[PDB]
Amino acid sequence: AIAQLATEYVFSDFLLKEPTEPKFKGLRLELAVDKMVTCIAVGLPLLLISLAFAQEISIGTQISCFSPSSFSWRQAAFVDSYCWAAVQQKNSLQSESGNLPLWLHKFFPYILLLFAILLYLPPLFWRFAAAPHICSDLKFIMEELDKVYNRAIKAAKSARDFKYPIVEQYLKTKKNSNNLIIKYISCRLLTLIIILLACIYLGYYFSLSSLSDEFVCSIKSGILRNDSTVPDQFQCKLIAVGIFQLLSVINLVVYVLLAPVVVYTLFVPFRQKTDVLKVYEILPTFDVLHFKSEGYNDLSLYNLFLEENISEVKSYKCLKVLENIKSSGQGIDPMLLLTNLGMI
Amino acid sequence: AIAQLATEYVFSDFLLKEPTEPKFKGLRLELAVDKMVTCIAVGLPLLLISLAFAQEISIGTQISCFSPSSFSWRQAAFVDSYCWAAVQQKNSLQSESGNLPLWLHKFFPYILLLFAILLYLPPLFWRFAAAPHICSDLKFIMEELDKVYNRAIKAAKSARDFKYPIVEQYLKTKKNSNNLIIKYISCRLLTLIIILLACIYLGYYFSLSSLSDEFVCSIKSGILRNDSTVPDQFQCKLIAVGIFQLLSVINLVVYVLLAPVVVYTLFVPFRQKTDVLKVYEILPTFDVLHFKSEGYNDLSLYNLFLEENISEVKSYKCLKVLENIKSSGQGIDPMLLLTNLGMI
Amino acid sequence: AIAQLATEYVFSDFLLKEPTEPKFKGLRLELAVDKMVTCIAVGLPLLLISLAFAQEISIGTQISCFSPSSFSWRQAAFVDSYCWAAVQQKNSLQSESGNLPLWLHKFFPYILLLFAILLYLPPLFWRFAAAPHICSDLKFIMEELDKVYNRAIKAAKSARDFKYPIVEQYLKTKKNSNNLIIKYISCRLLTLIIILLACIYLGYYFSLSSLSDEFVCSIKSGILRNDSTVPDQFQCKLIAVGIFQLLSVINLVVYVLLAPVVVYTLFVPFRQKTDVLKVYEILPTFDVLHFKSEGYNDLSLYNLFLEENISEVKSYKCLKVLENIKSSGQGIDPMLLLTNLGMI
Amino acid sequence: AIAQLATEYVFSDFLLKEPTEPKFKGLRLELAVDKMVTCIAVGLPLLLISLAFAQEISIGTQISCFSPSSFSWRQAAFVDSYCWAAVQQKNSLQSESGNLPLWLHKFFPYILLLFAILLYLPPLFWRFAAAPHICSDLKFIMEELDKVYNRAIKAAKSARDFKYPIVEQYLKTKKNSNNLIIKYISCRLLTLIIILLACIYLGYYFSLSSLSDEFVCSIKSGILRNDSTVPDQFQCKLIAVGIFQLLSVINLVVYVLLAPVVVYTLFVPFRQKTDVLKVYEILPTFDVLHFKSEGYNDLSLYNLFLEENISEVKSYKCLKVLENIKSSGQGIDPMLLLTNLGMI
Ligand SMILES: CC(C)CCC[C@@H](C)[C@H]1CC[C@H]2[C@@H]3CC=C4C[C@@H](O)CC[C@]4(C)[C@H]3CC[C@]12C
Ligand SMILES: CC(C)CCC[C@@H](C)[C@H]1CC[C@H]2[C@@H]3CC=C4C[C@@H](O)CC[C@]4(C)[C@H]3CC[C@]12C
Ligand SMILES: CC(C)CCC[C@@H](C)[C@H]1CC[C@H]2[C@@H]3CC=C4C[C@@H](O)CC[C@]4(C)[C@H]3CC[C@]12C
Ligand SMILES: CC(C)CCC[C@@H](C)[C@H]1CC[C@H]2[C@@H]3CC=C4C[C@@H](O)CC[C@]4(C)[C@H]3CC[C@]12C
Ligand SMILES: CC(C)CCC[C@@H](C)[C@H]1CC[C@H]2[C@@H]3CC=C4C[C@@H](O)CC[C@]4(C)[C@H]3CC[C@]12C
Ligand SMILES: CC(C)CCC[C@@H](C)[C@H]1CC[C@H]2[C@@H]3CC=C4C[C@@H](O)CC[C@]4(C)[C@H]3CC[C@]12C
Ligand SMILES: CC(C)CCC[C@@H](C)[C@H]1CC[C@H]2[C@@H]3CC=C4C[C@@H](O)CC[C@]4(C)[C@H]3CC[C@]12C
Ligand SMILES: CC(C)CCC[C@@H](C)[C@H]1CC[C@H]2[C@@H]3CC=C4C[C@@H](O)CC[C@]4(C)[C@H]3CC[C@]12C
Ligand SMILES: *[C@@H]1O[C@H](CO)[C@@H](O)[C@H](O)[C@H]1NC(C)=O
Ligand SMILES: *[C@@H]1O[C@H](CO)[C@@H](O)[C@H](O)[C@H]1NC(C)=O
Ligand SMILES: *[C@@H]1O[C@H](CO)[C@@H](O)[C@H](O)[C@H]1NC(C)=O
Ligand SMILES: *[C@@H]1O[C@H](CO)[C@@H](O)[C@H](O)[C@H]1NC(C)=O
Repeated sequence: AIAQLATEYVFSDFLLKEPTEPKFKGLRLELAVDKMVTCIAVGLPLLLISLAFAQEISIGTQISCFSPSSFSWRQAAFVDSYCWAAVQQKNSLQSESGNLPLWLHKFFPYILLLFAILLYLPPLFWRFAAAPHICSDLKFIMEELDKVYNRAIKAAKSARDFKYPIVEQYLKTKKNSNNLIIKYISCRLLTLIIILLACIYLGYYFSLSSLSDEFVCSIKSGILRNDSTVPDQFQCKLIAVGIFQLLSVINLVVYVLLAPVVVYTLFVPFRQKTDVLKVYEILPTFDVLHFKSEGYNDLSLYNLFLEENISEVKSYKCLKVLENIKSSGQGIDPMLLLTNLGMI
Repeated sequence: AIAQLATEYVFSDFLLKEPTEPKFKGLRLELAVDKMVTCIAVGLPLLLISLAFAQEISIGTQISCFSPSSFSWRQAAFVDSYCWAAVQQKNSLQSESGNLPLWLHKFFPYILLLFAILLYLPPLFWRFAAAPHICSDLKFIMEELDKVYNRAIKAAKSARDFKYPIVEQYLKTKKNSNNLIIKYISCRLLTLIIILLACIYLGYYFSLSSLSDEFVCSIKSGILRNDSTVPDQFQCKLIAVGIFQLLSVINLVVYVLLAPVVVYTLFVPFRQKTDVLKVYEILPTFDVLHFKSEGYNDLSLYNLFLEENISEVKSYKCLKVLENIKSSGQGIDPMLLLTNLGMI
Repeated sequence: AIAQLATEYVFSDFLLKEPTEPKFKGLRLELAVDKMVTCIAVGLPLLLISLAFAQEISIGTQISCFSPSSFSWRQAAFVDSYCWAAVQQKNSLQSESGNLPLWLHKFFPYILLLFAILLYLPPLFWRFAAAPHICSDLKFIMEELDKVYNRAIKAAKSARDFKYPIVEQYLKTKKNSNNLIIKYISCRLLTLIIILLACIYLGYYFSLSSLSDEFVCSIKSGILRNDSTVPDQFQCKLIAVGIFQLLSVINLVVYVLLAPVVVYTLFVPFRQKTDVLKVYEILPTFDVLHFKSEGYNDLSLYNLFLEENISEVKSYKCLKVLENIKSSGQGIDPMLLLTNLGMI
Repeated sequence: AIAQLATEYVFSDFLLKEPTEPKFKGLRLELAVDKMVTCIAVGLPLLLISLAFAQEISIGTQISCFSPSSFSWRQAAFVDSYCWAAVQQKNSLQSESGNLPLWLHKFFPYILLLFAILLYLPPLFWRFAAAPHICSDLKFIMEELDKVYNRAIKAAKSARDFKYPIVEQYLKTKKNSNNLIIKYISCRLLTLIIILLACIYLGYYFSLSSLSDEFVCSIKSGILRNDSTVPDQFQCKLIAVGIFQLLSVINLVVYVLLAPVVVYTLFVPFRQKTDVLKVYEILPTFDVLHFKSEGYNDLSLYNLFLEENISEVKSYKCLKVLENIKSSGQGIDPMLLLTNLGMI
């Protein structure tokens, strides 16, 4: 039913499932905006496919040819099925709009499924190629941040009663390499191109005259070519073509609204803001150097992933509340850190 | 069946599922009134869609055109399907009420699903954008309250046998920022606007003459335009239109009753009452300062979320019972706190 | 099938599911009588809806109009569907009993579902508004009782080898407030009113002549108004109306039997008997004062909830067996308590 | 399918599910004979309902009226559905056996479901009212038996290298109260009465002439009353009536065989034999006094429940093997108990 389809595709965790494995425990591995874009671009065409053939919206068979009254039920069924299979056969049918509109009307669900698959492909390539590496690197970075926070609080407590910036060096090295950012931009660009092509196709499909679904059909090949009792042609109409056009314009609207989001996603350096690591600069055990901005490198992408999935880090949360309290400046950062006692 | 739909949509945890993740363990992340509003506004139109096409209420096909007796079964089926697809084609049909009523009668399930999706969108935006931040902040606040309660009871026990207000400073800082409250008000306002538009549409749909479902249909395009055996027109009726109107007025009543709730929700500062933190003011380790009221800021929203999901805090429950006992004034707050022995 | 519906709605845990959350572990949060009343009042109309359209009891379509023999199958189907949709349209049909009986016959499942939803609403309001508070308070009370029992047995063992009545003070304070009892009485009263209205409706529906299901139908609007081959009217009958009346009288009987139960529930103070706390009065560490009776206050409701869900408390069970043994008076209460050794 | 129904209702744990809660861990809370009686009396009529309308045994529709050849398919369908709905309407039909046989033939599944529900009601009342109390009491009794066994074995080991009969006093007190036994006897008696009424109904249904399923039907009310082309009456037959009678006699046989079991159950004191507590009399720490027999009191019912669900007690099992070995008398009870070393 329509409501069942809605529950499956919008109100359920459709493509929102976290990786089912212990390797990525709590790691999104995909930005929220990218996940939203993929979920829409994939589950919208599927939802429209399901809707267009819902038991309520669908009168019945997808084509009716209006055989003569003399024709029996199965003769008329032969006519309808023959014309359905003959939309491909150009000789059999003669339609003013041509044969491409008939092909599109017959295979619209296939085309929507193709677009959905093509849009799901780049996210899958990301999750299967560049996701494990960033997952491992980000897990190491979070562990290093937790360890340095613990060491700093232990030092503060000892004072009240190595020291090498490994994480900073690793981030600096990431500043050079750009394979991950190149893959990310390539997959986003392919998604954008697929969306644009889908918009072109949907606009063309919705621009039809709405009468191209009606085509003339001739069961006059073979032994029936010179038969007399059979009329030379029939009036066939492809039902649900109006529904297809409505859903196609809906998908076109959604995709044109979505494309600016993908374009904004492509410009990762601009998105790289609100320095996540700036909060850690007040730790004595952490060097006061952010050095993450203004670069078409994997460093900006790692900064984005950190700003996305750093809320799970207790040390980061503690430092963030310390920073927020520092806005008033009533107290002192080391005193607040010592009082917090948030090692684990 | 009707009962199955009821069990799925009203008697089950439809959209009442808690976040399936360890990050939010026991945190609602959504006020009870907001959750009720979203659940109604989403699962009502879906329930009505399912009901309108239930196997019992539905006589059968959604349109019957009453072809002549001479017409065969599949000729009549062609007529019915053609008219179903031709509700869009204005030339084919001539109805007194126009063609918009026919469009609405055909696509009412789609319109209800659209309203449900549009009403579910703002809650989803909230849960995916502003929910993680408030979850982390509120978890930190609850942990700080538990820790300060434990410290105060330990101090009392030591007396019987830092001290910095970090949580108060954090709340004071939240008094300034307003991004969360702005997002909350924006999503509530969008929900209200969607509800009002849905009410307008449902009132218009229910105001129809009830005879607009009957339209005249002409299969007279193409080779059949000059055919003689076919009548110039047919009498088609869209079945289930009365059911659609009944369910639409039901949804209109529900939404007009719900809109005052959304308006009351928009006025969060008025809702900010029954100070949750007032109970903690009797703790020696906690400063006697509430400072949370009369502000279009995130502080009021945080106060609401606390008053919602603070019952899970053992320290808060203990302080609440101490406060309630203090109404008589027979005993002493520190003595009762020491006797309680409710560290964990 | 009928047996499947029975298993789902009477032999299964339909609305008998305990709260699926760790917050309420073993707490009913709903009295047994109230749960029985809600389960009946909700799952009876749903069961009757399912039964009335069971594949065995149902001959087939819900209306047959007996078109002339000259009419084709789909002409007759058009007639039947038109009349089904025209039960609303007063002009189309002319029935002796009127049009309200036809509306009721068509929408009886909707009306039963409406009554079920309206009866499920007050229980849901209770469980979502007043259940968390009573759950927290009752959990605290049980924990306090366990702690005082442990302290008393420890004192007795020490003798053989604070002391403040916090729980008693909390109960005394609950004696004043009445918001929970007011909500309980309001929800019970609304349930009673809904049940009475349902009884009125079912009595009216069952009082019909049983021939109102037969109505005269006229497909004579539009181009067919002046058509000659079509008869001026048809004889239509709404099938399953007898089944609807039978099930409606069954529901009426059940609801009239149930209403006295709801009225008895409304009088909570009378139900407040068999003092649960009287057993704890023999503990040296517990003050000898019950002070819970004869009040339209939340104290009586809390006493009811205690008498309901106190069997899970080992200390209460031990004190109950001590009390029962004290009926003979052969031994001594402190000696029996010491011998029991039931700390945990 | 038939085999699926069999698997669900006889070969599966239909109504044999243990209470899904930690409160009753391993406690039957229902005697084996009572559970068997309830399972049969409930799942037999449901199984017969399912069988009577199985896709294999069922030819098709439940009534066929044999309309004239001139009648079209949907005219005949109208006739059949009209007569199906008119079995209630006495004026419409004229049958030699009357109208009650037709009512019974139409609503036999409803009557079987009613009997199943009425037979399931007393067991449900028991499980929801008197089951928690007996569960708590019996758990306490088993814990006391385990503790006294442990104390006795510890004393024996100490000798080789309070003392109050709390459980005996509790059982003696149970000797007085009779509310549980009264409820048990009342529910068993209601089950017996329901079974007898079901037997009466099934005997009456099976005693029919087998031709009462054939009734004369007249679609001659309304505009068709004076119509000429329609015959004055039709020959309608209610299919599956023979299957209903066969299954009804099967259920009658099962219920008459079952009723003696219920009568034997009612006489609980006679069932109270094979003293379970007699084995514990050899323990030095346990007083040598059974005092459980010859009483219409809850003590006999508790003895039955003990004899039912005491096999789970390791101490009871050890004492039972000691008793069995004592039949030969080769050894000594205290020596065997010391050698067993079965504390836990
Ligand atoms: C997904 C991508 C590939 C879709 C590409 C656009 C498709 C949908 C449409 C839009 C415009 C279309 C073209 C419009 C006009 C003509 C001229 C005609 O004589 C042959 C077909 C041809 C050449 C069409 C082929 C298909 C076409 C290119
Ligand atoms: C992503 C955005 C830009 C998509 C917007 C949809 C645009 C591309 C659509 C809307 C209407 C469409 C046109 C409608 C009709 C025709 C005439 C046909 O003989 C060739 C294709 C052509 C010229 C279409 C090309 C694509 C088109 C211009
Ligand atoms: C969800 C929102 C967009 C719904 C907006 C209201 C819709 C349902 C209805 C209510 C009143 C309607 C209008 C009423 C009157 C007219 C004048 C007519 O000559 C053209 C259509 C037009 C202009 C209608 C368009 C659709 C309309 C605006
Ligand atoms: C949220 C609340 C205010 C909704 C209440 C429903 C209101 C808006 C509905 C109920 C009846 C409706 C009117 C019914 C009939 C017409 C005539 C038509 O030619 C234009 C629209 C118009 C004028 C409708 C406008 C909207 C309307 C006034
Ligand atoms: C659930 C509640 C609202 C149901 C209320 C009772 C319903 C079922 C029935 C019972 C008696 C009925 C009334 C009986 C008589 C008349 C007089 C007639 O000229 C108009 C309808 C009217 C006024 C009926 C309206 C509907 C009615 C009130
Ligand atoms: C909860 C209890 C009291 C419900 C008992 C059912 C009662 C209320 C039912 C049973 C028969 C019913 C009556 C049957 C017939 C008519 C005639 C009609 O023109 C007006 C309604 C009226 C007068 C009904 C009113 C309600 C009624 C009296
Ligand atoms: C479950 C219980 C209520 C069933 C009771 C027995 C039912 C099945 C049957 C068995 C015998 C039957 C009775 C036999 C004879 C007559 C005399 C006739 O002129 C009216 C019906 C009446 C009075 C029957 C009513 C229904 C009846 C009582
Ligand atoms: C539990 C045991 C005793 C049930 C045995 C079934 C008995 C009660 C059945 C079997 C045959 C039945 C009888 C068959 C026929 C008739 C004639 C009818 O006009 C009145 C009922 C009457 C007289 C039935 C009464 C009940 C009956 C005697
Ligand atoms: C049909 O008859 C025509 C007559 O002109 C002939 O040319 C043609 O070959 C025939 N077709 C078949 C399939 O026999
Ligand atoms: C139908 O016949 C008419 C006669 O006036 C002619 O004008 C029209 O073109 C014909 N239509 C078709 C589709 O051949
Ligand atoms: C039907 O014919 C009658 C003849 O009196 C006329 O009044 C009426 O307008 C016609 N109806 C239609 C819909 O053409
Ligand atoms: C049918 O015709 C008879 C002729 O005697 C008449 O008495 C009766 O009222 C008519 N019935 C209807 C429903 O018009």
